[PDB]
Amino acid sequence: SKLSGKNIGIYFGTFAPLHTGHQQQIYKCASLNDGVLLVVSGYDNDRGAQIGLPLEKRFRYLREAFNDEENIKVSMLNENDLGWDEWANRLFELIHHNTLENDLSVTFYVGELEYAAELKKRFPADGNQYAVEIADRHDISLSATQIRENPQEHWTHINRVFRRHFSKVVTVMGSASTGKTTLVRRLARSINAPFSEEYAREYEEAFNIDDDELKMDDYARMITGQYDANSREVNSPANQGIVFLDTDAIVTRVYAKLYLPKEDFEQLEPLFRKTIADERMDLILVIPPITEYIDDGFRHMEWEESRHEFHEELMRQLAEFGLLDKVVILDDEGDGYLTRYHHAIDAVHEYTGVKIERLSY
Ligand SMILES: NC(=O)c1ccc[n+]([C@@H]2O[C@H](COP(=O)(O)O)[C@@H](O)[C@H]2O)c1
Ligand SMILES: [Mg+2]
Ligand SMILES: [Mg+2]
Repeated sequence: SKLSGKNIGIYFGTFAPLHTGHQQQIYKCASLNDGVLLVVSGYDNDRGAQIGLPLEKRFRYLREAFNDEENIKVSMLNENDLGWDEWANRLFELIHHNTLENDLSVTFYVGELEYAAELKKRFPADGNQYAVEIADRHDISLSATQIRENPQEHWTHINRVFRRHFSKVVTVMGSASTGKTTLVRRLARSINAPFSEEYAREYEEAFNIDDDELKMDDYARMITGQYDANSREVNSPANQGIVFLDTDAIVTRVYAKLYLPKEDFEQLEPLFRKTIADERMDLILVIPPITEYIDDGFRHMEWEESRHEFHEELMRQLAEFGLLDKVVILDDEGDGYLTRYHHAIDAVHEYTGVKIERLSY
């Protein structure tokens, strides 16, 4: 799993994120050399680490993004503890370890004049021919900066592996037979967005059990099962920058506190914590209890009638996890906004920046 050929090229980047600018250059470099070593640099709290893409995560995403290439290897250049001399020691250590042959024609592709200048001073006498080539990376670096500043605006250019991280997430929460499913569908269809289904609905249909028949192990199953489903939408190739999620672990954790014995709830507690902590939410739409009884079709037999009891615990728990600043309650139909959906789609506009057409003048 090392790089073959004589003419090999070295390409640098912080890749925060990798985008079609880098890629278009990287593939050009691959057509001119027998092989290419991508070198990701980073240090704690760097520009990428401050948006949640530390060097390690960026390196793994790169390996995944180029898992397909016979002649492209991804390598890590750890710039912690730096003083150019030791930096170059590591860089040529990378080259030596990740190459197969001797008598190489190595071409560095560098974008800053300081780097090329300090690199030319330090070619070691190891049988290789070294050249440093300058590249105008202004447009690539500006693009990566624009992407971090507003990912939704430059979404199509973000490499798909990195899109996993930059997605806005809207989660709809509320007791059943309150309209969530109609709401999630219409919100997501408004902006050509993907959406998830309430997993408890699908679990209860596939396993043919009612709300009162759920035991602890069923809740356990619904936690990881709803998360997988939401994670599947977050990472969908249909995602354009915003996804909508029909409930999450908090919802399930509200039902579980309300209906499980204390001991059985105490036992799901670690899985609840781990799952809820892994949930990135940007906007939380809460549908409050109302005397409506929507019933899109399927009836949660028991998760009705005590809607206020559910809504109080739900708000209790949303506070417990410090999420209230992301929360918007759709308290309409007797409050203002025209409909529950008008309020919601406008909140989607406030929190994600997407344009929404008005119906009237
Ligand atoms: N289920 C959810 O609400 C939710 C929200 C955000 C991310 N995720 C998942 O967790 C991961 C987040 O990765 P980062 O650590 O890069 O943010 C993603 O791969 C995604 O699939 C899940
Ligand atoms: Mg991924
Ligand atoms: Mg508690």
